[PDB]
Formats: sequence, C-alpha cells, structure tokens
Amino acid sequence: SMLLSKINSLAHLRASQYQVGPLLGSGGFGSVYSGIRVSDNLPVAIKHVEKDRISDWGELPNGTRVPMEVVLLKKVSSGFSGVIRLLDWFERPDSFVLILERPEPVQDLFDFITERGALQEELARSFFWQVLEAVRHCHNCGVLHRDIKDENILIDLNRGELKLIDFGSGALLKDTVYTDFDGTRVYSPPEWIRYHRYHGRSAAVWSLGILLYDMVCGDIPFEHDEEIIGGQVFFRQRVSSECQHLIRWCLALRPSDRPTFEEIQNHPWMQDVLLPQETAEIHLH
Repeated sequence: SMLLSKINSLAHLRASQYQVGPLLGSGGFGSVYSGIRVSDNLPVAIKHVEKDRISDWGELPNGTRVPMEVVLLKKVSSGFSGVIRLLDWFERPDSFVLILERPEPVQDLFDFITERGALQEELARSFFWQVLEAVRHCHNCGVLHRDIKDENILIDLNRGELKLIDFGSGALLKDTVYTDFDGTRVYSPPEWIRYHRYHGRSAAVWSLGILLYDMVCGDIPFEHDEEIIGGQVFFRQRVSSECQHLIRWCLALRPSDRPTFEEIQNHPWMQDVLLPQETAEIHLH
C-alpha cells in the first residue's frame, strides 16, 4: 500500500514515498509495519503512535510539540551507532508516524535466546559489550532509555551488530532522582520497588545485570518482588566465576555499590571482546 498523509486521504473524489506492508513478524501487539523507501528500495520499519495514548510529550530543536519518543530518537540518531535511527516522521490528526531503520535479516535478542538457549560466554561478551557502547551513546546524547531488555535489542544477523529500539518509556537524562517508571515488575530495580526512587545511570546498570544473566542463563534471574529486593542471585546454568562476579556487582541492592560503565568495561570478564563481523562469522552465519 502507499503510505499517504492521512488514513482517509483517498476518501473523496479530490486526491520520500513509502510502500507499507503487513505488521512486522511478532507474537506481541506493537504497531510496527514493514515498509520500503521507494526512491532507493531501503527497508524501513513504520511505527504508529496514537496521540490519546502519549503520556510524555516534549519539544524539538524547532520548539515543536511531539511525543518524547521523537525527541529522544532525534537526539540519538546523530551519526552511526547501536541504536535504530529515526529516518523521518510526520504528524496526522490523531497519531504520529515514525520511519525507522530495518536491518534484513534481523531477529530480536529474546527470540534469539528462545531459539538458541543460554549463549556461550564469548557471544554474550560481544553482545553485552555492544549494548554497553549503545547505552553510553544514549547517555552522551542526553537520553535515558529506561527499558533495556532482550525484547528491545535487534540483532543485524549479517553484520553481528546489536541495535536498541523502543524509546517509548525513556526520558531526558538527568543526574537527579526519578519518581516515575513505566517498566514491568520483573525488570524493576530494588530502589523502585522499595522507595519509588532511582537515579538513571545506576538503574541502567541494574537492567544490564539482568540482561547479562539473561544471556548466559537463558532467562532473567527474578520473577517476584521479594527476589528483586532479597539480594540473592542463583545460577541455574554453568557460568564462569568472573561472569558471576560482574552480574552480582551490577545487581548490587544499593545503587552506590553498582559499578560505573568504566568499572564494567575494565572488568576481567570483559577482556578480549570479538569484533561484530568476527561475532557474525563464528556465531551467527
């Protein structure tokens, strides 16, 4: 179908280009469709955002009123990185339309883990390193993602490159305390469960601990609030002592006890990371 200005642009005798196909393959209910930029046949993802469901608005360099999601995407879509770039957007009477990159072939990290189970530590190290670099990029651009998880990471299977998606829960980065959070219970950091307060960078490091465990174990470590605040990590799979050490450090109960990004990337487990193309050749081809 032709992407037109409005859903009802053809409703009357009175009358880049994008072609739109079906919903992108999903067991969920996201409003993301397969697309093509007609000029150059570039694959895109076409995401719709319903105005009456936007809880967080902001302003562009323009000084123009858009979903916070558009503000954040524009900030991180500068240059090249492990973030899915916003290529274009426009406003409709009752929604916004976002045109995003679409690598081909692609699989999200959740489906990858379903299919392949617990990842080898060399693969987990390449993947985790790439997510750390992508999150640092977001922070340097003044953006806090607030929902880092396997479901929000795309794998570009040919290049071995990871890409963050879905800034729908994110915020402008600040160094002061946050009192709002939109994530699910099994991904809450302990300081949110106990106090409804967190700092952005230290809550991100929590989410990264959950993700590293997820990669090397094949599922997240906690189901219940009492597990999140209890301070015990059980390993169900074989994991190296140095990988266990880094996970337990990221999942410190007290935010101040969590490593900085420098301390994570200088950790013994994080030495000798593969290049993305190496990763694809050994693990994904």
